[PDB]
Amino acid sequence: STGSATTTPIDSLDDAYITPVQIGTPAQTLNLDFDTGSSDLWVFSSETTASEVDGQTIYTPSKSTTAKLLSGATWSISYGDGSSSSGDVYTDTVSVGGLTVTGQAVESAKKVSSSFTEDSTIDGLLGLAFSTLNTVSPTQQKTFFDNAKASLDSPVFTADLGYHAPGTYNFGFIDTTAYTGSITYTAVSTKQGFWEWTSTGYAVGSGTFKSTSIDGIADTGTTLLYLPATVVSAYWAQVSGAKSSSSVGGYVFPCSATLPSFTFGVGSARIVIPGDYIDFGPISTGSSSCFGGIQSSAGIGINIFGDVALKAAFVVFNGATTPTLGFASK
Repeated sequence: STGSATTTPIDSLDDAYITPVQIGTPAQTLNLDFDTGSSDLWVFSSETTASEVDGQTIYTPSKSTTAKLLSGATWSISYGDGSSSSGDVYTDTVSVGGLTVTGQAVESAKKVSSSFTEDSTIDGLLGLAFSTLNTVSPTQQKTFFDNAKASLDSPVFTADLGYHAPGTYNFGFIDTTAYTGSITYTAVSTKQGFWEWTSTGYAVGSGTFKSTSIDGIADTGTTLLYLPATVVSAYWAQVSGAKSSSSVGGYVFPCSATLPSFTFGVGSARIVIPGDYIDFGPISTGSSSCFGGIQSSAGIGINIFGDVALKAAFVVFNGATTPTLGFASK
């Protein structure tokens, strides 16, 4: 089997991407944030504290003839940005782009933190990291991908995120028309539960490539590109007037700037992030200080190849016995 679904930016900045997901019988369609940096499929629901729901579409398990309470199971998750959610668990039928999994753990939110409530466009998350990170207790549950794998034509999914435009998540096949040149594959460590890999270096603008190993995670559920302070300083030093602002929480730059590109290495291959992808607009409405799309990972504890990086590429998440990651230009 295969599946193919369009993923759409939530706003004019590409802060996140949502993908329609069918849950239950009859189908209830929710728009979920596909997140290769976590491993829980959770939704706003009829159980979510009413004051914490503001415009989201909710899953109502009592209206699904295939929903079953997973007795005794609870979940609770905290994300890299400090947001959180928690609740109980149902199993139900879940379909993405025509690919159906029966018995999928659907984690129903009883509580969500403020940045979920305030994001009316995100109805929940669909985790695509390794199932070892799943938070369900006392019996850990499998991701949608893990459940689908055996049925897939090939045990892969691909992320093709757009720049200020829709893109595609495919399951079970590699669309050879969706990228240019060849796909370069690189080793993955699953030891921390993430799609963790090592970039071979970087360049700023038309500058020379610096060969240096940068361990990080491929994370569709994080907006920005978080890299070591040395790398980030080298990037922003090429933008007149750019500076790190403790008050704002990272590098800002004059909105009148033209940003240089940023290249990262995948083996001997190179992925180029155009300068415009690194512009996240005014820090507040009407400000001439703009927020940068490349930020320091210092104090995160890991480097993160978030959407800024991934949307410059066609990315293969290869879930074979020994997982790997592939990147192609597009």
